[PDB]
Amino acid sequence: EDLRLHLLLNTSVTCNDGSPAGYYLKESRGSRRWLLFLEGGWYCFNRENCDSRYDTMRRLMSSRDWPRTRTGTGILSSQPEENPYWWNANMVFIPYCSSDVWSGASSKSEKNEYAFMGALIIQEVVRELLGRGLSGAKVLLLAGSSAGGTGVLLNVDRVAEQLEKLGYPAIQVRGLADSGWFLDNKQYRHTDCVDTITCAPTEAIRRGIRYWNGVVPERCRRQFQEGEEWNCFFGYKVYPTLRSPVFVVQWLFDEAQLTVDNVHLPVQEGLRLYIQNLGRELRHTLKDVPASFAPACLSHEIIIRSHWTDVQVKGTSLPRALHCWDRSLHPLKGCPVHLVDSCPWPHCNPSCPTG
Ligand SMILES: OCc1cn(-c2ccc(Cl)c(C(F)(F)F)c2Cl)nn1
Ligand SMILES: *[C@@H]1O[C@H](CO)[C@@H](O)[C@H](O)[C@H]1NC(C)=O
Repeated sequence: EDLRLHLLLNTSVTCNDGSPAGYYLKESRGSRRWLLFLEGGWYCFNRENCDSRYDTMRRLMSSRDWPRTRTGTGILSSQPEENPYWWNANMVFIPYCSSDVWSGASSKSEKNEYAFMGALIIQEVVRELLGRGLSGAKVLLLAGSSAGGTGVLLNVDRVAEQLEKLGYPAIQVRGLADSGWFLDNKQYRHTDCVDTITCAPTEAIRRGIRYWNGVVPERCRRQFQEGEEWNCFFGYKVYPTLRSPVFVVQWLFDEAQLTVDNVHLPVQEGLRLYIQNLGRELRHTLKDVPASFAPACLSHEIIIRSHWTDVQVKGTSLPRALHCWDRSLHPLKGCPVHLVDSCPWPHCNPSCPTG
């Protein structure tokens, strides 16, 4: 459909297996708005777990089998009916093929079976798009879901710094992090981290950064310092260090959070209290995030789904909140930007995704 594949002209910037990374683009000739969306999909943090991902999730590690087009959906749709927010924007979908939460800066070599180049992929996509119209942009919104949402937090200020150093200080860089705001909390039941899905969130990231040669935003790196940069993968810790405006979308009971917490859904008191405390902790971390949308749902659904318009918090949808955010970056009467549910159990918001 609407978005056409371009493999990176710089073939040194590669997916895990050394195949070229790339991006899907649909231009909107009149528009000075650019949406660059980072795909998600977990990660892998050692040879054995990356080898397994290569066998059964190869599109997340290689471009060799990518289709020449993709259909833009949700926030990437060009139909105003599906995307009330930014339907006329230039649309870019950046496939996630680095398995590194978009943090890596390491090539495949004689010492490395895999390349982890997520941070360099973003930089190279931006560089190559400048010749295709991005040089004329007024706003570059770097968005992403799941691992791509965390990728927004890790990379939005680097994109801003890149554009400034390349001589484009007028492009306003902003971030939209969907489902990438995690807690480094205690698991409901202990597991010994061997697989990526149920590994505790803290140890997963500590192993990953070393394997990927992962990079984090400079101000956050200066706070936590050497050996402790894993802290910067956690939204509530990295967000206060960022300078670009960032809108945070996060379900209060995110399914990936529950997975790494070893929760698998009648609920008895201990698990009831665990889940309720998780939602309260998430809500607490968003108290001082002025642009946020945090519904009280158990979900893995993301902003590129076609029915993303349906969820509301306090009667405001996400496309409306994002429009209000745009207005705020020029409070607004009846145009809120901070929308965090206060009810304490999944689906206490009636507009939660049905499943
Ligand atoms: O597609 C699901 C998914 C989730 N994530 C992820 C990204 C960053 C972080 Cl810091 C974490 C966490 F919680 F473990 F720490 C996770 Cl689960 N990546 N992909
Ligand atoms: C290709 O990408 C690498 C890694 O980001 C970079 O060092 C190099 O300068 C790039 N080459 C060109 C011609 O842009």
